[PDB]
Amino acid sequence: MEMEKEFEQIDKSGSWAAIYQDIRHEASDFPSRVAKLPKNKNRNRYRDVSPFDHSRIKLHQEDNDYINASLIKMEEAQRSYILTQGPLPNTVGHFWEMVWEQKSRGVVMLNRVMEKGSLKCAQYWPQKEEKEMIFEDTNLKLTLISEDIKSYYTVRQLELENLTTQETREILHFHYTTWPDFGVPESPASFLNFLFKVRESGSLSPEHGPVVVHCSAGIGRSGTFCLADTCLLLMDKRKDPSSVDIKKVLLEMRKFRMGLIQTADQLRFSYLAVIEGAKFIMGD
Ligand SMILES: CO[C@H]1CN(S(C)(=O)=O)[C@@H]2CC[C@@H](OC)[C@H]1C2
Repeated sequence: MEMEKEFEQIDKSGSWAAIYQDIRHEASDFPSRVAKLPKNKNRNRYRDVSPFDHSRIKLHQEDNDYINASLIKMEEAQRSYILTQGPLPNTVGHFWEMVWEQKSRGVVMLNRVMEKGSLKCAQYWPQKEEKEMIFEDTNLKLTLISEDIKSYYTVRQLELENLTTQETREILHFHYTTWPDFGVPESPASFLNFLFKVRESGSLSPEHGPVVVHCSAGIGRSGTFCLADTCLLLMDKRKDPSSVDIKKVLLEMRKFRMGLIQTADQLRFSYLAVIEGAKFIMGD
């Protein structure tokens, strides 16, 4: 079926939970043996969220190459994304090592450091220009260059230096700051505006390594971001945009990381975002 009318048909019939459970039943199951090794317990935020072995990002290190991060490679859309958990106190150096080694331009953050009164990720970037951060375990230096605070999101320019080679690179930090502590946003308008700002920066384009996207577990809000982006790109590429099947795209993405889209409300919100976004692209 088309999307917008399949949407109204699920709303009127109140069957979002059944649609979402079907997706959960059909989703791929691949091994994640490296994630479960005892030496990696303090590298995982949640015991039930792990990268598959076949798609995990490897650190360029001979001691321990493990990080909780997955490469989502979308062949028809010609887009790739790295989805990862919010960094832990003992993985902030690994996080920036990955950004460096994978040649990423941008980092997309969809959570606040504290939500619901608890810590959801480490404070892994510097908050003042004159107070830079040094990660001694991976030999990297990180400096805040500029910060632009807007009503729904903040964009930061960062300098990452490989202290071993003295090479430097500019990284863009795109921080969506207004996702509610409970539920999903009422309108997708600010989320779509944010997606378009990431696109306009070059951070999603083939001349760079894959964008790094995270929330707390790296599957819920993060899944919503890449699902909406890929679906909109396919609608632009194809002769028949109504042939884009958001459930089929989501199942394709779940071949590369488990659990993407965590609730039926997140699934409904993803439909809403793609529907509204397809009107703004055109032609109007
Ligand atoms: C768990 O409640 C869900 C179920 N569905 S439903 C009745 O299947 O349409 C709706 C989708 C949005 C969601 O909000 C959480 C609610 C309402």
